[PDB]
Amino acid sequence: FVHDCVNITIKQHTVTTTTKGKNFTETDVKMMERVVEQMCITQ
Amino acid sequence: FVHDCVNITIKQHTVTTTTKGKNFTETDVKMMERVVEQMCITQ
Amino acid sequence: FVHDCVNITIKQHTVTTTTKGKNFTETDVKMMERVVEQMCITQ
Amino acid sequence: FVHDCVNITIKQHTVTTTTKGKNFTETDVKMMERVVEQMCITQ
Amino acid sequence: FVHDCVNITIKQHTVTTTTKGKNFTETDVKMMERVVEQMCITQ
Amino acid sequence: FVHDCVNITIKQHTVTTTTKGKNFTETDVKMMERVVEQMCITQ
Repeated sequence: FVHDCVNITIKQHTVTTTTKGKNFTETDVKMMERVVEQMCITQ
Repeated sequence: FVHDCVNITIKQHTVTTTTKGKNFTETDVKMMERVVEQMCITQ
Repeated sequence: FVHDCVNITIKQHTVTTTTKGKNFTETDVKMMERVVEQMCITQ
Repeated sequence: FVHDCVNITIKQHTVTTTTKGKNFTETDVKMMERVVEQMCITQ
Repeated sequence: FVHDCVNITIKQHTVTTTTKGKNFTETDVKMMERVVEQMCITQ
Repeated sequence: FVHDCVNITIKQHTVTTTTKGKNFTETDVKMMERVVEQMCITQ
């Protein structure tokens, strides 16, 4: 009944901004309303 | 009944902006309303 | 009934900004309304 | 050399919003970079 | 050399908002970088 | 060399907000960098 579960995620980044009136600059983003996340289930 | 589950995701990036009145610049983004994510299930 | 659960995430970043009236600059962000997260379940 | 200068501007409005994740709703707006406005000149 | 200068501006408004995550709602707004405004000049 | 200078501006408003995470709601606003405003000049 053996399972296994692995996940790697390296996220390198470098932002820069010089605004003159308006700027938002939202980097990597998510949103999940009724999220139900799981992993390695053996019901 | 053996399973296995692997997933890697490296995400290198470098943004830059010099606005003069309006700018948004949203990098890698997602959204999932009623998300139900799983992995390595053996019901 | 053996399981296993691993996940690594290194997140290097370096932001900089010199505004002249408005700027937001929100780096990596998420939001999950009715989140129910789990890991390595063997019900 | 008589002049005259009149200008009226009534601006009635009524906004409303019920957001669920993003909304801007900028009402009557302007912007003028090197503006040089005058009135009733008799050089 | 007579001049005259008049200007009226009544601005009635009524905003309302019920946000659920993000909202800006900027009402009547302006911006003028190197503005030089005058009135009733007789150089 | 007679001049005259008049300007009236009544500004009635009524805002209201019930936020659930973020909200800005900036009412009538301006900004003028190198502003040089005058009135009724007879150089």
